[PDB]
Amino acid sequence: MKKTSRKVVIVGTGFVGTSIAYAMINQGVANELVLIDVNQEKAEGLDGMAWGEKNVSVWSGTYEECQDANLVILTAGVNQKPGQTRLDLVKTNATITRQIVKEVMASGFDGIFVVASNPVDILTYLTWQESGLPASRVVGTGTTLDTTRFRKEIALKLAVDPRSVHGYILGEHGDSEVAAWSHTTVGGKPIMEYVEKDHRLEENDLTVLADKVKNAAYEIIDRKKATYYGIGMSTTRIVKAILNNEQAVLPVSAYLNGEYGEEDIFTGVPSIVDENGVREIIDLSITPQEKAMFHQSVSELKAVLDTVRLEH
Amino acid sequence: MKKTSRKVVIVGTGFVGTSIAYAMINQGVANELVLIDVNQEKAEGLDGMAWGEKNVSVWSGTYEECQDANLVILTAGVNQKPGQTRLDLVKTNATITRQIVKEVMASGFDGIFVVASNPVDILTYLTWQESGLPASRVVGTGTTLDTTRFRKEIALKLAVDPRSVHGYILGEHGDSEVAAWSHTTVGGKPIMEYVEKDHRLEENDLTVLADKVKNAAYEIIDRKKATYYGIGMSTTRIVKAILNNEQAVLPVSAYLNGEYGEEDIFTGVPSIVDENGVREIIDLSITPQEKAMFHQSVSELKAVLDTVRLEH
Amino acid sequence: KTSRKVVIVGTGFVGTSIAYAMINQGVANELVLIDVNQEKAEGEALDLLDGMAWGEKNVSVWSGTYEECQDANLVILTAGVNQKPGQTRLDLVKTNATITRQIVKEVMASGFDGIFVVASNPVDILTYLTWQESGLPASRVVGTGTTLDTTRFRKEIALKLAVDPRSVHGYILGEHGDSEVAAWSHTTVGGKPIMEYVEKDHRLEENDLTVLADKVKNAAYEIIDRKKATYYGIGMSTTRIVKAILNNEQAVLPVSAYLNGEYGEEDIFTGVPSIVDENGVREIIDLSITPQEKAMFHQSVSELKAVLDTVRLEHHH
Amino acid sequence: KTSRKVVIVGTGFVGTSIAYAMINQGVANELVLIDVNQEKAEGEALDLLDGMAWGEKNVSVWSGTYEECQDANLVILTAGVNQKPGQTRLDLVKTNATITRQIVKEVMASGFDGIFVVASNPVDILTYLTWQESGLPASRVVGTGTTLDTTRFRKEIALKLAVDPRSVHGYILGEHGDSEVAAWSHTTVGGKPIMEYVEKDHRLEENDLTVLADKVKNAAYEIIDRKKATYYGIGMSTTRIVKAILNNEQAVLPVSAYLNGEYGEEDIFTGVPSIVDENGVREIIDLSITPQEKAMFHQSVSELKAVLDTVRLEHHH
Repeated sequence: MKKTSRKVVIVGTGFVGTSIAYAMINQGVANELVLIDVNQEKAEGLDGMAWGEKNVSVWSGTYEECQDANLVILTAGVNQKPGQTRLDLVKTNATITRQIVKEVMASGFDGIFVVASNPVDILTYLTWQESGLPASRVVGTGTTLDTTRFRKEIALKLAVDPRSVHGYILGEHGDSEVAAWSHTTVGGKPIMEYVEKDHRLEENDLTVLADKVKNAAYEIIDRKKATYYGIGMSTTRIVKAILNNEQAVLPVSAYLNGEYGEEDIFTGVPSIVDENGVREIIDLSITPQEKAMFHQSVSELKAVLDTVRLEH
Repeated sequence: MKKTSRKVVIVGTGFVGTSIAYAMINQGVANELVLIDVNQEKAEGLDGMAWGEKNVSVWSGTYEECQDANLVILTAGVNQKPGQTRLDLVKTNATITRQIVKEVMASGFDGIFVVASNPVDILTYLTWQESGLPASRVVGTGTTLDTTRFRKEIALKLAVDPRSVHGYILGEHGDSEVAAWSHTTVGGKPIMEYVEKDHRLEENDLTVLADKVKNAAYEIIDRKKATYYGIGMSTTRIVKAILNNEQAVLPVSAYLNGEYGEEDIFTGVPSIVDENGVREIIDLSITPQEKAMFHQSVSELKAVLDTVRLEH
Repeated sequence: KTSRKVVIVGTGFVGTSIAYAMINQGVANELVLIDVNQEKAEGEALDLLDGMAWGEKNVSVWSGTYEECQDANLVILTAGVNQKPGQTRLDLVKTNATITRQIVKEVMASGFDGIFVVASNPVDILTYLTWQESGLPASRVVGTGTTLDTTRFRKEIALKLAVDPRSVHGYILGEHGDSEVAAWSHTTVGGKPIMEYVEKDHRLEENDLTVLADKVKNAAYEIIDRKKATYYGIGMSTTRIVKAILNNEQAVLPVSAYLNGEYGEEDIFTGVPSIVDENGVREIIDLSITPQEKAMFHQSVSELKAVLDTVRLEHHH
Repeated sequence: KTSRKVVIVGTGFVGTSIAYAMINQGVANELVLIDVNQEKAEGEALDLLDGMAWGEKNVSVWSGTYEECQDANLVILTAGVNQKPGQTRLDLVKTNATITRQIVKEVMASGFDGIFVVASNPVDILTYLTWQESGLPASRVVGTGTTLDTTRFRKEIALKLAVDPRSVHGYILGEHGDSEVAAWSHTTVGGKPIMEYVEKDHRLEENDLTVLADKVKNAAYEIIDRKKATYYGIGMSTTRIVKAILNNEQAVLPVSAYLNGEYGEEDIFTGVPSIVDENGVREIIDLSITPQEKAMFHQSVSELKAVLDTVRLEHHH
């Protein structure tokens, strides 16, 4: 019989993997959902999957399950312990992810990678070089979440449905991300026109918005009370676009080859996502100032990446 | 790279096939939706799928597409023209459908059949004989449509949400169909109690209800002004349960082997539908009176089937 | 209380398809269908029953009289002869203007105090007359405008660039038809101005836009198939607007809105991006279109006012 | 106007999870969250923003004061100490009765005249007190009852027989917890009495039922995972009921309804299949359960009344 199932494997069953799994189940995006428990090196944390509405068979397994899997979601990695340095955390999660990817490939997997573990841009690159798969088949969550927040906040300030707002947060989601105001529109109207022609908006309004999203990239507190809904939703959004061949434009972590003036790196940029992963990148002609900040962001990205990238 | 896509082929591009296709596109049930146009053996003679909200590639092709297709929907057949006898109409469509199934199988197809053509039960059986596939892989629409009307009508009479109503129309949808009141409940309450205990409903109320559905199986007219929405929705419902492996209970045309006291024929009975088609039939202990009417319906079914069933 | 009552006036093709789409999406709790003498009823009763039976939401549907408009939150005007392609047939306008005014008189006399949504054609004209006859605030009389054409506009652009329609943003402005304006200067794909695709990346030529715009215009009056009426066409577009209103969505829709200066024009209803919420049109988004587009827009409006002048009332209600 | 305003009192775990589900399903137009001194706030503000940001419907959310209850259509009571598995515990009931009365007193003082949905525990008792304190008709005070347990009930039955939950119809009756009654006599799978699967087809025995009912009973109080709160648990159940009301659904839900003779009991709110619409509980479907089940049901009610007697008001408002 000609079979019609989409198999997704979630490596890492901690807070993130758990949240992603629930969102997957809730949206019935995949028919087969396999959860691989990594260890005490996850996001900390069986029957908790039996409540799905639109029936999806979820079970626990091993890396062997990655053979026939279409997409594997990486969510493993630990949190920064008091004392440990940021660089030591990057190194830690870099060796965890690499090991996981090594085993995933061992099984014979030949699908698509969706990286959700942090630092996303770096782990996505390590995933790429470790799996040897084509760049377009290794997809990081990029600034999908930050962008969704960006749009909602703008929507809230101008009392409009977020769906009428189009814009992006570019780069690595953190203090270096770039609010691309030049290509942010509301009802088709450039946001800068709200400040440089209508004056219904001030310059400080944009900065406050960009900062709300900017330093929101670190607001979670005790983690046991957090829902991880944002990460679950954004990751599920990407999986869905891949599995349904949506050709959707998402600011996922994509490999650049000149677009935005950068190259040989994965980072948040508007990209068309389909059955085959990232088809191409949309290169927006952002302003010199935005390009400058984008440069700053990729520069810092590469510096940290150099501390863990493989030699071949 | 593992591919995640469901391919459905709709043979017959007349009113029915067109309506099913539109419901399919609208619900994004399949990703690849191929349309094989027969001839003047459909219902009224490419440029109309330019609205698919949820990206779905639709195109017209030959019986070739059936090779890698997962499910094929049969909708071809002509309507009774003035003068022609009912029997001659049955022979006409039996020959058409049979020729179609022969083609579809010659391409190397090995998926699942969903018969929407009328007479449904007969054609479902012919499809089974010609294709040579297992009975569980040939699925007729049975009394799915009638049952949905049946429940809505009951819901309207009692002022409740139809989702709270469970019951079925059994057999062949026509004047012989059987309204199984014995196993019809509202909010879990047997419909007979509203009559034989609360006296909030009388016998005539059921008969009128059963007759509205009964006389609805022949309540179509203009054709070009009809929407064929019911048929589109019914067929799409079945295709959806199959592709999504819902294990849903639908009164599709299933092959009986003793249940209900009948055998060797396909007729409307509540059945569990999954990715493999019909897994089993729920055999309800209907009352002697209901079983008697069912017998009558199956009896007439076989008499007409004998005039077209493949011999030896 | 939780009142979500919608009345549809006219049970012909347009009226019924709007009903099918409303039922399918379950936007209202109550859907009253009013059969008028100025419109011949179409579509079997069975197709109405199947819509309700297969509708995910349980909505109350029934045939009634104008009395139902008294406590209705929204009334949809659909009666009228179908406007066919070509130059504007003036008698068809006069016929529909007459039908529209009579119907609106009946509606107001029932004590209705909600919002009007006009789906009849010529839409812009009938919206203006509905406003004059009803005496209601302009923000509470909403025409379907260029909503349908804009949806088609984005879909075609999407197909051409092989991208998801949700990533395309742009609008068709003015009176939907041969004089409509494709605002290319404010159409983007994933944030990228459609014009860059031609004035830089050179992936599209000027002729690619023209072919696209014509595809949209050469269908602004096409009669939708009944087997598709539930999923596409005037029915869907009207339901989109009714939905934005009933859910206080604040959606940006190119409905027929009353202008008072934006786009360089005043005192007319025509297609322009507008924020639609529970009180109707809250405000109009005034895009800085190019002189060329604006000129094409001015012409569309001139054509509109010339025709409007033949049926406009001298005494408002 | 299209008024769909809901107020949630208490921003603790229960309150917030109900908010997440409400926002996710976009059931309400306006969602007000009231932080009271009787309940400690929990959950990040960021998680509220993501909920709204990823919610398909654009709902206006905001933290407010009791005065927001004046024009509210529905108020959800959620404040109270979590009831842990085991023997009731009178001090918890008394603490929450007190908390509930004070809150209900504040809500009525704002001029509220809508419907109350109680999701605090012990639900049946707090629903009875809410009815007493508010002075509203019993049909307008709705407890969440055994809805969650019923959903669980059907889900476990489905998994066991490898069928889709929607094909299963049945209910858990009475007070949800160790004394709830699984009404097997009126539980069907595709229309087939679950009992036949035992007393005929031998597809499973008496012990399969016991194992299944306990599974449901052994989680009737468990604290839901925050990462799942938006999709399952009290949040979803409460939202299901709120949805049935706002949409005048006429759904059959086992909410805490006021009995007046059905099931042989009177003057108490408890879990029973009830038709829920825009005016609250329209009527109770009185199932002809078996003497054995009714007996179990009688015991559950007796327990309820015994504990209710320790906190019931002597003067009805």
